[PDB]
Amino acid sequence: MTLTFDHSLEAQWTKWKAMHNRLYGMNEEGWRRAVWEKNMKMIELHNQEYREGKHSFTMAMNAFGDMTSEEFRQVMNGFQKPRKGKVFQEPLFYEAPRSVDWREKGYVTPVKNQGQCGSSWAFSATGALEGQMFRKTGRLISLSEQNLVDCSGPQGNEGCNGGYMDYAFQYVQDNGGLDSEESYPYEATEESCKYNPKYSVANDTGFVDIPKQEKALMKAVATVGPISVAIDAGHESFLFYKEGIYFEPDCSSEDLDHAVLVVGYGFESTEDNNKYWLVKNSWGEEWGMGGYVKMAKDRRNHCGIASLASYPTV
Repeated sequence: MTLTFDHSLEAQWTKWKAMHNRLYGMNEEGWRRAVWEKNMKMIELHNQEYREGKHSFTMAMNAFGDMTSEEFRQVMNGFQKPRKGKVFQEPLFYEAPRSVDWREKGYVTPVKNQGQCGSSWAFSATGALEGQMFRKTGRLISLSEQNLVDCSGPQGNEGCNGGYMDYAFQYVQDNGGLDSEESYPYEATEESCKYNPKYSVANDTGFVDIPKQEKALMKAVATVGPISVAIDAGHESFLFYKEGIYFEPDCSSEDLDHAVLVVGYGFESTEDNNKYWLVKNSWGEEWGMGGYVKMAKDRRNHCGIASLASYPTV
């Protein structure tokens, strides 16, 4: 029987399923639609509250609309471990610009999509290494997350069950290279290692860990390039984020669960209320602002953005 559904959403539901290539099993469509309508109501309430001045950002339905919290746990996976990188050397007699955006200088590849695999650690790492290779050579090449997923087990990563950016940077050093995305395309599943040195386009000399301070993170973003970070993304407000400065009162500066890439920072209004980090995600361009999110900056390390920050040296 029809589990108390909103008749006015039927067409949208039919269209959403097609857009997202859903083909549901026996007796699956009903409870899935119920998940979707509950998320729709949650999004609409939040956005109405936004109209009433209660939030700094809006939400929108996306490809996560039918997912159970348990499936969402498959895509997340949390981050802790010794800090083994080289020491970040604070820039001396230096004030960083008021805004930075490395996309404007060619350091950033297009937004990618991790799919139904807990591999954001690999996307964060490739983004940071893409940035440094570009800094060093002036050439931007998208790098293979699949290469990291399949091959960096020895370094401590766990494929689609999670991993750490510094472990990925370590693998690249140990391995003597990393293949391009084109040569070693993304499958969103862990498979046997197929690294081929012929197709290596990147290398690293180790990595640098940034102190757990947003001021240090700002100096790093200003002087280095894109920075790998982990955040508490484990809230529906982030899952369905659409536009604006993300601020979630329940966000933890610990309990990190999702790796992303800081590509810059800025200030939406003047200069303590409305500063933001510009963050590249790996949930596709449909999510957020073309795949990006502005995360609250200088608000007591909101969502832990500065708690696990690093970059590779090339």
